[PDB]
Amino acid sequence: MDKIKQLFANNYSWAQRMKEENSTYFKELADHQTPHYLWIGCSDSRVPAEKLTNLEPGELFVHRNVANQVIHTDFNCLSVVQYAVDVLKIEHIIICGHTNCGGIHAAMADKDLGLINNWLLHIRDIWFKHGHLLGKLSPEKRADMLTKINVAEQVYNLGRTSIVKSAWERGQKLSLHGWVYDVNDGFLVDQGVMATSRETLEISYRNAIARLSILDEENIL
Amino acid sequence: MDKIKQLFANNYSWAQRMKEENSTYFKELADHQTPHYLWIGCSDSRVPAEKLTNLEPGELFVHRNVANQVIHTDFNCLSVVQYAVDVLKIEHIIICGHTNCGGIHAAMADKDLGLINNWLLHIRDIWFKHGHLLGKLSPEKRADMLTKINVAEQVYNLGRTSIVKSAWERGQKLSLHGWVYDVNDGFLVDQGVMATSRETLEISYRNAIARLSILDEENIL
Amino acid sequence: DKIKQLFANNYSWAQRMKEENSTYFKELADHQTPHYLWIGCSDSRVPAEKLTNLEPGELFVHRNVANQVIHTDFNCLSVVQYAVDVLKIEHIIICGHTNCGGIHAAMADKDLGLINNWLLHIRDIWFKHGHLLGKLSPEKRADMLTKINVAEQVYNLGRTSIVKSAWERGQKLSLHGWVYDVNDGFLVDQGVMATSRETLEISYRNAIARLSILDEENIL
Amino acid sequence: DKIKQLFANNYSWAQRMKEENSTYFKELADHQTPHYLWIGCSDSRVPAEKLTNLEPGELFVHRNVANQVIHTDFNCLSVVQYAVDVLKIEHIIICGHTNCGGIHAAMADKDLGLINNWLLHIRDIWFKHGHLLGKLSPEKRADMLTKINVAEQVYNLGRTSIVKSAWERGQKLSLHGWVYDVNDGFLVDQGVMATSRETLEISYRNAIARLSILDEENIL
Ligand SMILES: [Co+2]
Ligand SMILES: [Co+2]
Ligand SMILES: [Co+2]
Ligand SMILES: [Co+2]
Repeated sequence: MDKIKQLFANNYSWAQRMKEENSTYFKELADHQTPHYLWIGCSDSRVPAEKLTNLEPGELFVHRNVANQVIHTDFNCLSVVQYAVDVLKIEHIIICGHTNCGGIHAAMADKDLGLINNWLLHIRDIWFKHGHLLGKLSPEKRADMLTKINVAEQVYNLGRTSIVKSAWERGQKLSLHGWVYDVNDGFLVDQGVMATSRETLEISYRNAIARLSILDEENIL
Repeated sequence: MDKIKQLFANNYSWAQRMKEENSTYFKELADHQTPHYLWIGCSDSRVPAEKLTNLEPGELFVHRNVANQVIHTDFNCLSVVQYAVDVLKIEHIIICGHTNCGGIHAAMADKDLGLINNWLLHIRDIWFKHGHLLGKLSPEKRADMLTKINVAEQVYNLGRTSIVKSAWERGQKLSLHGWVYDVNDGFLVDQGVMATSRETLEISYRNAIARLSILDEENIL
Repeated sequence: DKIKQLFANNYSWAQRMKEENSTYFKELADHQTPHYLWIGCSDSRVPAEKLTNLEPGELFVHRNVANQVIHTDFNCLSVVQYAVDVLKIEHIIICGHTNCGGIHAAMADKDLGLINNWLLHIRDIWFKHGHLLGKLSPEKRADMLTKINVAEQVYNLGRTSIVKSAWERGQKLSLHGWVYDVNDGFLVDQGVMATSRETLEISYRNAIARLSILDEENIL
Repeated sequence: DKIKQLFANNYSWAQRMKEENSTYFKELADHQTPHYLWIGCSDSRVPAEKLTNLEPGELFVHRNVANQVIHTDFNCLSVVQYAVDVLKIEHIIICGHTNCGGIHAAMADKDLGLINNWLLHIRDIWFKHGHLLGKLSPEKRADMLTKINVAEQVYNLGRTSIVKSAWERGQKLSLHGWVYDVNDGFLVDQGVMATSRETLEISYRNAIARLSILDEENIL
């Protein structure tokens, strides 16, 4: 209103300032025609992907949804992956989770929020998968563990899609990554699930969970 | 590989450089706990939303999919909207399209791409909706018109979801926007579909199409 | 109580069968793989087995509100890819019905909740033919929409990557769109019938054109 | 040819009915609104009408591969919200079947295409019970998975916002999970039966525990 009019003014000021400087930005960008990374992050979008990775303009192909999920039967996410992998021939897909995630917390609370709750049931199913692990943890540290287990689970989901299986069976080079950053520092931490094939997917996911299962005593009660 | 290791180095360099400067960035961000805008853009993600709008960190709630679609029965997009509107109480949803869009072009070509084609059928259905308009145009200008008609159609879809209808029937303040930017300049151009209610949705969408239907003769053959 | 009735009915039926030495279950298992995919409405007014008098297990069945093949519905598309790629079914039939609650719900202004999102595809279809349906007597609209809806769903299925790929590799696959009137149960072809991309384009445009000729008793 | 057969059968059937002055269509229309939602498998080995001997139009029906209620499937959730919110159906039944191709497909290593994504939910379910199913003789696994799958689907439906909201507002809604053996057609309750969140939690955990006791003839 005031806000939208501002936004257009902000934008104009920027775009025009880019003209009055014949700015290479839109030239540099158009030369990176095709992205090299598919980035699956959360709609929370706290610290922008472009800022975490400092990749140049147009390098990232991006999907965001609530709590950075790759649901087995989500047409939306799968289309993005199939297009990225089969059409764009992208060789890295990054799933990025983040701490203090609204979806993670909502998946965890009892409030019935409406339609989103259904979306969040998959995180709840995951929470239950590692219920022993998570109840062996401090209530105020659970959201953070769950965020990481989530990322690891989402990578495992990604690597089980028929799109990714079929890209690997057919020879394509494709690596899967699962990372989290603390919103207070923005350090990307690899969660351990990294696959370039079906066998490394399974070995890698089992190892990551095993690794997540050794608790620092500053996490236990 | 080399690329991923680089990314982590880039990221480390950034995050650490943010420490050695006790940088307010992550403090400022955490004070914008809740977003004020839902931004539905394309996974192409050419010019980042944060750069178009120059909004401060954490202000945007973001969804991206191929060709910035709001499909009536997409659980993924709808969850993002229902969460944004009902939980986050966001009062502006922006659908942003962009020129030279990979999905737009793919929707337009005959190549069978696999799974993504199904996703793109909705754009094809739209292309057919304005077939008279678009065949009354220069072949090299069609993708650009289709990009804009798309945005306008997606806003019209958004404003017809039960989530948005029900937010309006129940008194909530919610405005819908549909914009495109040229990837060569980044000027956000409003496409005319702007609604704050069901009646302004319909009036606004009819007017936008009517307006799109008057051609400059530098667009006609 | 309602459930107790249903277990009882079920027991009476399945025992009536065991003690009779019923060849039914035996005969059902000798038909391991179906030959038709039938995509119908959840209203399911008269069952596909009654309409088609097919041998048990010949039908692979998907039902959803108003018998849609929505471009991006994982569920129906999963059913289709499995019937086509895996089960090698060579006939997919979409079958509407008159007096379809799904069709009536799509046209009413009422705000019903989540199902309205599902039915917005129908509304998009009603708009594409708003001229025709608008040249028509409003009380006859639902029945025309029932039929147009079926024709669009066949056009939709014919355009799925799954069907196109089945056709590009020589697989024999044909698509059908039928409606039956709930008052007599007769299966009426709606004219869209495809065995290929080209035949899909032609009968579709043909079906619509033939649907768009209104009887002057209904014309506005 | 296969289609000509089906129109012929259909004509013979619906005419047999008209000339007989069949009370069937009349009686069908006096049952405008169904009372059960039935979520079944597309394999559709024996039809819900045969299993339940219900009066025509009592069943509102959704079928998909392996009878799933997937948390985020618009299609099934559209069927459920419409049966529950709009049609006021007070019974939702999920019904598995033994010798389910969907269940067999989920367990096989084979890469079948898009349908494998659909079946990954089943695999997640198989893993959740991999201990139990792993304590079990491999050739008996599919039948146990058929039954566990049904129990998880009821647990899934019981957790949808739609069912929870129907329960939070006092609406009478109960959920059922049944399996029938394709060799005899008997409807067997799998123990998860819910009329509320609390009863959902208890019978679910109860059903699994009772499913997890293996007959020593099958124990590893
Ligand atoms: Co988040
Ligand atoms: Co684009
Ligand atoms: Co119907
Ligand atoms: Co089955």
